[PDB]
Amino acid sequence: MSRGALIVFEGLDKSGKTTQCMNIMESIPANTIKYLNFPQRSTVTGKMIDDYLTRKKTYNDHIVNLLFCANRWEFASFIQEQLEQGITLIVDRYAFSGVAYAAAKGASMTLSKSYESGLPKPDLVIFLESGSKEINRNVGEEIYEDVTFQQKVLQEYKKMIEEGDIHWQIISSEFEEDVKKELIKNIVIEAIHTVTGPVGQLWM
Amino acid sequence: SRGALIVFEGLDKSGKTTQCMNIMESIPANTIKYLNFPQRSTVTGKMIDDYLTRKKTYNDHIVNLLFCANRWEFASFIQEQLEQGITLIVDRYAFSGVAYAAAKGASMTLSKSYESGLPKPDLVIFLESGSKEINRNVGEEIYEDVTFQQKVLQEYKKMIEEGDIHWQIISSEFEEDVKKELIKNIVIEAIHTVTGPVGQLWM
Ligand SMILES: Cc1cn([C@H]2C[C@H](O)[C@@H](COP(=O)(O)OP(=O)(O)O)O2)c(=O)[nH]c1=O
Ligand SMILES: Cc1cn([C@H]2C[C@H](O)[C@@H](COP(=O)(O)OP(=O)(O)O)O2)c(=O)[nH]c1=O
Ligand SMILES: [Mg+2]
Repeated sequence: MSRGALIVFEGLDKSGKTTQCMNIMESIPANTIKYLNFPQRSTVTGKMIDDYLTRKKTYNDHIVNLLFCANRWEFASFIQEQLEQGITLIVDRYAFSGVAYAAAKGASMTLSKSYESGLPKPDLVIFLESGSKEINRNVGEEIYEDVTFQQKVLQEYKKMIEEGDIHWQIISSEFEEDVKKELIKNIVIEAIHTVTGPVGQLWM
Repeated sequence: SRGALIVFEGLDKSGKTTQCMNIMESIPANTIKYLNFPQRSTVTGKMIDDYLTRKKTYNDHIVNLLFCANRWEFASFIQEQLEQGITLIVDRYAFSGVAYAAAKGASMTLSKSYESGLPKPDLVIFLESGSKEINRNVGEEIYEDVTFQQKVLQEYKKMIEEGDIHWQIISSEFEEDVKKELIKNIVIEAIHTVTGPVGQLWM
């Protein structure tokens, strides 16, 4: 009824989403909103994923895919609990990143979704488009920062946004940083003030 | 001589845990450790327990994945113990994962690709189940269903066939003392013939 809102930020690498989360966190009542990032590096799967992303260890595509997904499931209760307590979660990447990136590497879009099926359903999923100055920002320091791979990931994101069962909001890359900041700031506080009812389930 | 990775498999109520403890008592507690899957001390381990005892539900795909990730959380632990000379007695492993996922309808090939890369066991002891064991599956936990167990056994056999890993089936016709002694022996024998590096399962 007056639960917190579950707001997710999605986007390619270098889309500036991490920066947009900081902004929102700073422009909202401290003791009523938390930040949550995936992969969540404070767990064992989280550290294995950190080892894979930082080149210091390899795993088959399938295994990383499930590690990322299990990583999220470890927090399915944490998320649901916070929301029921009135705490709003600003989530950096969620099941959508998982599906987009897995499918970009070759996995089935639909099989991937069933692995995220049941996770707390976001109320809003803000996608930060990245222009060609941001797309070519991927020098390649982490394992997923190539150029045609980022374009294949972009395609998967599009398929999902075009399904329509999830309330997405795309913020054009063409806004000025100060405008982007105010745009997001207003839609987010709006979601916090009006969010009601129980926490739904994703893709079920 | 590194540690031997010895895995125990079998249907529900087959006496796995019992035999695994029998080994833990008859062998020098120092060079041997017990590892139980699902390892219920982790966050995924507890979600698995809640699923098994019907406290929570998840799609089949999610349960398959939790079990799998649950083993991967310990993939490094395992490999580090083997090389430090410690032998691992493991209650259920990758084989349980594929056998139970497939009985539910998953592709065995796909299931195996998720276990692909874990430390390869040096010996897998399969505890065959008799009528008494089979009948002990009365629905207490979510998979203890006689007819479901039968299809899990089909998956187990399918894997036994592939001449990949080293399997040993222990007859359900042996009595407790001879059974305990037999396993104690193939296990002791296994610990002392281990050579080469730790392999990779279905790589
Ligand atoms: C959450 C998630 C992230 N990823 C990738 C996105 C990034 O390439 C990498 C790190 O994500 P993240 O921690 O958000 O860092 P960044 O600022 O680069 O986005 O993990 C997946 O492949 N699958 C997933 O499920
Ligand atoms: C390891 C594993 C176990 N299981 C099931 C086997 C059992 O039905 C259940 C509990 O196993 P376990 O904790 O070993 O107890 P027991 O073998 O006596 O039943 O977990 C899977 O379905 N997949 C797996 O990957
Ligand atoms: Mg059981």
